[PDB]
Amino acid sequence: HWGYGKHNGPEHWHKDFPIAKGERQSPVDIDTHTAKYDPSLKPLSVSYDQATSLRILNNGHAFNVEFDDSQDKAVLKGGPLDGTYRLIQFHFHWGSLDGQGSEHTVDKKKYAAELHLVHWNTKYGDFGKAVQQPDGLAVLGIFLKVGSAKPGLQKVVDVLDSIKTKGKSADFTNFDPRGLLPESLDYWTYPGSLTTPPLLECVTWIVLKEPISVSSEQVLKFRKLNFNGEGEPEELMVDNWRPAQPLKNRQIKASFK
Ligand SMILES: Cc1cccc([N+](=O)[O-])c1
Ligand SMILES: [Zn+2]
Repeated sequence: HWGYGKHNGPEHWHKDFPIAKGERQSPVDIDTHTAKYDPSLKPLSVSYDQATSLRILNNGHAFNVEFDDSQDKAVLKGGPLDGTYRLIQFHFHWGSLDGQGSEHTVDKKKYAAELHLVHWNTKYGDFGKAVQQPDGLAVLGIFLKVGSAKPGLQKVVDVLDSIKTKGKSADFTNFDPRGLLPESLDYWTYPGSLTTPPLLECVTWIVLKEPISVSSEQVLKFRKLNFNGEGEPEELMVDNWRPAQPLKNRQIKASFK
């Protein structure tokens, strides 16, 4: 099945998921010189004070930190969005080396990693219904650069030994995702897709301009994870990023001058 090797990576996905060659695929390169400032965009409203993390899972593609999304406890609103979007999970994409790992790029620059906070539109009732709608999801994307440690990331890093291989989970309560945000909420936005199969064109992307800093040590721990299951040949979970896709007939809008 699909993955990030030579034989099963991004360049193969279209055979099982033809929407891979669609009109609104993600990620994309963000050309900062052609993204136009849109004064009509609102500030983003990130309301995570009541968030309830539950569990962390290695799904064989990344690790997901999952939240209780049975009520409006951690929500994203404002920005480019109409309505209310509930946080379901976050996860990262990262590289084998610090010079690659992000999915979005900025003037062709690749960051060491990218965080995706995934939210679904409450008007559709559940996640599975939301991903069938063009405005079903809002994903907040945050770039990671290597420098100073991110203190708020360390709780995640330190549990990763317990979910080394595909299908392992661990309890992961009381984690505050506010500790993963940069200072500024300035953003770019465009309409796109999930970046993994099934590649559904259901996402309003909100990509923050300001990266967070993580330490080399932190990212090194991500790279100790495995794609494989327990007692299978070890294949390090690295380079779990889809490259930039054609922008096609889209505009990327900036919230800031
Ligand atoms: C399959 C799946 C599920 C949730 C989120 C994403 N995504 O952001 O690519 C993909
Ligand atoms: Zn992602």
